[PDB]
Amino acid sequence: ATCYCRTGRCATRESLSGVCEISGRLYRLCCR
Repeated sequence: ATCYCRTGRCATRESLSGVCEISGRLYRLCCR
């Protein structure tokens, strides 16, 4: 799969691995 941070929820196929941190803002890490 491909883990990456995004500004919000990801797709169903993706998988949350943890909470990212970008620009001081918390991001969501999803893996697909």
